[PDB]
Amino acid sequence: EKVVAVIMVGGPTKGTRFRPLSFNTPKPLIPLAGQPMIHHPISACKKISNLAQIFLIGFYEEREFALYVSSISNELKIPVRYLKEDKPHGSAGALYYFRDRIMEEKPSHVFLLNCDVCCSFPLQGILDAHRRYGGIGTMLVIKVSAEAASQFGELIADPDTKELLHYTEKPETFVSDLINCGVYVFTSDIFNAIEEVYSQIRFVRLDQDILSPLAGKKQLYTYENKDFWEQIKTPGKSLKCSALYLSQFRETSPHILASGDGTNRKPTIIGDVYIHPSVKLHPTAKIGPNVSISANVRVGPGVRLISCIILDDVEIKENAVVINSIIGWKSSIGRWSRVQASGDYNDRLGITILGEAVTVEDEVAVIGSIVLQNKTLNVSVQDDIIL
Amino acid sequence: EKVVAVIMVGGPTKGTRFRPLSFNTPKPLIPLAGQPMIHHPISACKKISNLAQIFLIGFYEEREFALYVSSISNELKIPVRYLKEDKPHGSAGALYYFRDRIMEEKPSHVFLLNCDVCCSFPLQGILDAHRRYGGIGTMLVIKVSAEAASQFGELIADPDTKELLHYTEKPETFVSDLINCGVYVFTSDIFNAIEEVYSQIRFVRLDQDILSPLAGKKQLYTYENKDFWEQIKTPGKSLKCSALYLSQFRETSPHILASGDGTNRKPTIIGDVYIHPSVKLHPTAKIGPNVSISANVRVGPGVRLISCIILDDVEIKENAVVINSIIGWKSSIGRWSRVQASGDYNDRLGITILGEAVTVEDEVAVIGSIVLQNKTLNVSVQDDIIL
Repeated sequence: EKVVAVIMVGGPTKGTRFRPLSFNTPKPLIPLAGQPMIHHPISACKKISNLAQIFLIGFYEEREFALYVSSISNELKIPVRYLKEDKPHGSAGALYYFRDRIMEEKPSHVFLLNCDVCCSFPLQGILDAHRRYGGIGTMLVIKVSAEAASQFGELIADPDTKELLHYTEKPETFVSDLINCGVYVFTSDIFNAIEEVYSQIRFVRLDQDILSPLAGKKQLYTYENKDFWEQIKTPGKSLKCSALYLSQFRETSPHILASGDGTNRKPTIIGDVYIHPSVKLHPTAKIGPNVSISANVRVGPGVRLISCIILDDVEIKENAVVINSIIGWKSSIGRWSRVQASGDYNDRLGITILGEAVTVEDEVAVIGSIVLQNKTLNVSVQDDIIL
Repeated sequence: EKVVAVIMVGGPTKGTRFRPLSFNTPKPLIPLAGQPMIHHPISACKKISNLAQIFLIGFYEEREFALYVSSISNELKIPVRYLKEDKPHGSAGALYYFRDRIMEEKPSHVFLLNCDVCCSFPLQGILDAHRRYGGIGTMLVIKVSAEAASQFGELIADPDTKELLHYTEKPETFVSDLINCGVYVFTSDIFNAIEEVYSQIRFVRLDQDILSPLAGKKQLYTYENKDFWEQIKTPGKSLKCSALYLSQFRETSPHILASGDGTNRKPTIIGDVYIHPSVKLHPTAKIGPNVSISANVRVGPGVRLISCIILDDVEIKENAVVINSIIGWKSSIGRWSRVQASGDYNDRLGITILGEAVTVEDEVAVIGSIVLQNKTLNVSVQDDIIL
C-alpha cells in the first residue's frame, strides 16, 4: 500500500490569539518544547514506513513555510510540501480542493490531523486499527470525565465494534465521556464523500455534515488514546502541553533532554529540561522543571527557570527569575528583574507572555501580564495588558 | 532674511502608544481632524513668506515619508524633505547632526517644533517677537494653573524682558504657572551652542543642558500662546485636540467644514464636522459634534456619530452608533452595533479604539475597550483589551 499525510495549518486569522508571538512567527511555527508546534506531528510521520508525501495546507503565505519545510526533510527525509488554499473552506472543502495532488501517488490511506493538537500521536497503531476496522475513517477518542463536557459535547461509540453511533458537535444533550481528538485517518474513498455533499447537496464543515451523518452506517470507527491530549488554541496552554512532550522525551530517549544535575560547568538541571547546544549557560543558575530553552540565548548566572519556555536571542541578566512565562524573540531581561505568573491555564493572565524584543529593565517586575513586541519596561507591571 | 523649519518626527519606539493604529500608519501620519498629525504644523509654515526648505527628521524609514511628502508640496508649494537620523540623539544631537543641510541656504532663523503638539501655531508672530528680542531662542509659553504642575515642573520667565530666568524639567520645587510648549525658534547661532556642549563638554537633551544653563544670560525669551495647547502622546487625546483644530477651522474658514444642518440629501450636521468629499452619506444619519470623517468611507442610514474620528475604508451598517471612539482602517461595523466610550482623556479606556480592519458584527457592542487590527467580534466586549 501507500499512505499520505495532510496537516491543517490555518491562516493569520486563527493565530490571532498568539498575537505577541504571532507577529514574529505564525502559530504552527511557534517552538513547543524547543520544536515548532507542527514539528511533533511530522516527527510521528516518519515512523510509518509506507508513508510518502506530506501536505501542509492553510491560507498562510508560502513564503514563511518554504524556509521551514526545507529543514524538516533534511532530518527525517520525508517530502513535506505546503499548499496555500486560495479559497479557505474550513476543513472539508480545504482538502477536497486539490484532491488530485494528495491522491497523486494513489495512496491507500490519507492522514488528516490538526495543527493545534497535543496528543501522543500513535499513527502506526491507528493505521493498523483502521485496516482492521475498514470503512472510511477511524477518528480517535480518549476517556474524559462527564463533567468535562461543555468543552465539546456528546459523542457515542459502541465499544464492541468501536463504531461512532452518534455525533453532535456542541449541543451535547447527554454525553458518553468520549470526545474527538482531531487526529483522523481515512481511506481513498473520503474524497467521494465530499462530492456527495459539495456537488450533490451543495463552507462545508467536516464535523457537522460529514461526521454526524455517518452514524448508523458501519464506516466511522474509534480508537482510544490511552495517553495525553490537550487542545492548544491558547498561548497559555503552550506550557501545560510543553510539559507532556518533555515527559514524552523523558520516557523515550531521555538523553536528548538535558540532565546535568550537578555543577561540572553544567548548571543544576532539575529534570524535564530541553537545552539547545547553542545556548550560553552559567553553573550557578538553577534550571528547574518544565523549561524549554531555545538556541542562541544568553543565560546569566544565578538565574532561576521553572515552568517557562524561552525563545531565541533572549538576554537574561544578573539574578533574574522567570516563573510561568513565555519570553519572546530578542527580549531583554534586566538584572534582578522578575517575570512570574500564577500558572492558571484557565485564567487569561495565568501565563505571562512577553513579546518580541521586549526589554525588561533592571529590578523591573512583571506579574501575570501580556507585553507586546518591541517594548521597553522601566516600571513594574502587574495584572495588566501592556500595549 | 531667510527662514528654515525643522520638525521632529520620532521613530517606531515613540508611536508605541498608538500601537493599534501605529501598526498601519506611524504616529505623525495618523489623521487628526481629517489631516495627518504633522499636517497642521506644515500648514502654518506657508504663512511665512520668507520661509523655504522644510526638514522632517526622525529615525523612521524614509519609504513611508517619501510617498507622503510628495503630496504636501503639491498643496502649499513648499520644499519639504525627510531625513532619517541614523544615530538618534533625542533632540539636541538630532539637529546638530547634518547641521550643514539645514544651514545650506544660510537661513537667518530655524524653526524647531515637535510632532506631538496641538497649539494654534502663530509662527509669524513668534518669528517677529524673536527678531525684536534677539538672542538665540524664544520658546513659547502658556498660562496654566499652578495645580497643573506635576505634568511638567517649574519655569521662570521675567515678564518685562520676557526672558527665561530659570528652568527645571521635572523637579519643580515651586513653579510660576508657565510651561514649555515645544515650539521653538532659534537663530543661526544655535548650532554653535551645541558644539560647546558636544565638542567642549561632550544623548544630549535640549531641555536639560542647553535650556537650563541659558537662564541668567539674556538670550532665551518667551512669548505667550493666548489660545490652545494639548500634548498628544496618548491615542485617546487625539479627540480632545481634534476638536480644537475643528474650532480653529470654525473660527477661520468655516465653509471648509461640513455644515448641512438639514435634509436636502445632506444629513443632519450638528456643527464642527469635517466631511471628506469622497464619502458616501445618507440623509437619515445624524452626524453630531466633533467628528472628522476621512476619505472613501461608507456611511449607512440613520447612524449617529459624535465625539469620534473615522479612518479610511470603514463600513458602517444599518443604525450604528459611535461615541468617543477611533475607528481604524478598513474596519467593519455591523448593523445595530454600538461603539461607545466614556470620553475620559485621563482614563485609558475613556476612548475606545478599533484597529485596522476590525469587523464588529451585527448588534455587537464595544464599550470602552481596545481592539487590535484584523479582528472579528461576534460577542460584545466591555472594559477589556482584546488582542
